Amino acid sequence: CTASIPPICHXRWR
Repeated sequence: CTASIPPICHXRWR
């Protein structure tokens, strides 16, 4: 996933 706050993902990703 992304190092954001909150994080940004598309389901299942680093």
